[PDB]
Amino acid sequence: STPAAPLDVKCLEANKDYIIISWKQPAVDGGSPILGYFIDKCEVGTDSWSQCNDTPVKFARFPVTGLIEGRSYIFRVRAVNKMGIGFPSRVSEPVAALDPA
Repeated sequence: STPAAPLDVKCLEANKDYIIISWKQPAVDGGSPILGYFIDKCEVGTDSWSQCNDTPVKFARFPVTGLIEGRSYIFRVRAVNKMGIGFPSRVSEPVAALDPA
């Protein structure tokens, strides 16, 4: 009854101050509408996950902030419906918090 995991977590843009991520809605919503999404981050050296947003976001392209310039991060997304929070997506590829070019 909680939703399935979001799919295909990806990075659209990175710089040292924010990283934009997207994903795709889960194919299964648990029989209730997806109310939104939690995006978690984990520094590549670690196993410690932090929640990037306090309240779910409806949309599928989140700017992650609270980054340390030069550290690299992997991300996951959890979907929420009225029943609660589903299991996290597969983790993303690593992204460095560096300005491009």
